Amino acid sequence: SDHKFLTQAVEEAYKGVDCGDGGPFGAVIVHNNEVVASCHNMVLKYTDPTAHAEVTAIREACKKLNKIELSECEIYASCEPCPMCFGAIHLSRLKRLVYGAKAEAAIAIGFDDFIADALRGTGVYQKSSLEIKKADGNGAAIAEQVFQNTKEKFRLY
Amino acid sequence: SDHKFLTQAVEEAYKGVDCGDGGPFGAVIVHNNEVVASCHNMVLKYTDPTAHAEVTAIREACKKLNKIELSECEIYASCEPCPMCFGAIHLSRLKRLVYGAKAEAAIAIGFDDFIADALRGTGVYQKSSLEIKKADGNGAAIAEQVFQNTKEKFRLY
Ligand SMILES: Nc1ncnc2c1ncn2[C@@H]1O[C@H](CO)[C@@H](O)[C@H]1O
Ligand SMILES: Nc1ncnc2c1ncn2[C@@H]1O[C@H](CO)[C@@H](O)[C@H]1O
Ligand SMILES: [Zn+2]
Ligand SMILES: [Zn+2]
Repeated sequence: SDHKFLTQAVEEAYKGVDCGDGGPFGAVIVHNNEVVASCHNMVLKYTDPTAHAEVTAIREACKKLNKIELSECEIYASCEPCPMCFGAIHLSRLKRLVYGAKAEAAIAIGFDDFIADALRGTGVYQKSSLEIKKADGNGAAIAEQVFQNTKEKFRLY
Repeated sequence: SDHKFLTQAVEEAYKGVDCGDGGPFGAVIVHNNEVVASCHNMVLKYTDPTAHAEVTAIREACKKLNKIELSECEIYASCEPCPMCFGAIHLSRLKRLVYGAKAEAAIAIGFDDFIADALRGTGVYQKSSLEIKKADGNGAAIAEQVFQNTKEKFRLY
């Protein structure tokens, strides 16, 4: 079931960049194989630098489920979450994170060098414990290729 | 001018607790010496765990200025910004952060141990550029007192 929802997140990334909402990033929040939220980056559409795909998905999932904790939910991100988005995932109490592409694939097309220490386990003060899965194989290749595929379709931010 | 805006952020923390919007946290974003945003934690009001005071102030300031970058603005936080909030401050490109109380003051009254390595200078993958000032003396006393004064007047989250 991981492949299906990572796929959906990647397609959200493509859709968001095509409609000009924001960058090529998508996020799907799922509750026991029920899609609670399906979102992409909305920084340009919302004039909001915090409206990454993961944060937008968290906001919509929490509003839909009428609670601020998503402890029985899981989040699929097309890209390895940034420090802000990983902090948001922590605060949301999401129990599992699956992500598609390494941050380096997004950095390679000119995005900021902005990587979450707590995700990679390189912090002194911030330590994470939530289950984290980096996809491999098919979905990982597709998720990594998103950035080369969308390079000329949007302005960097 | 720092003490005035830090005190306004602390005041926002008190207001947000009093009307039940969220926890005892405030944030004020100013452009030179004009307040562009004045906010407190809105997690309970919005059913949004990302609605910390700093994130809320960033979103409202970006709406007021009609742009996604705040490089000419500074932010005053009643409490040391969390990993999510410090990451949002990085993305928003605010040029200066002044914060009131160390995170340990909020941990002492029941909030999670959730500290930003990049703020304290122990980050490996996240390196910040912005000027950071920890208040001392009266501003620190006020910001720290926030937590003793409100310690059981709000619902923890
Ligand atoms: N919705 C988004 N989701 C993930 N990363 C994003 C997003 N928007 C911009 N980025 C940037 O992509 C890079 C790789 O994570 C970082 O510089 C980060 O700020
Ligand atoms: N609006 C807020 N602003 C800053 N810290 C907050 C806020 N709400 C909750 N906290 C928590 O306070 C603690 C100290 O930073 C952390 O656990 C953090 O998540
Ligand atoms: Zn992010
Ligand atoms: Zn925060």
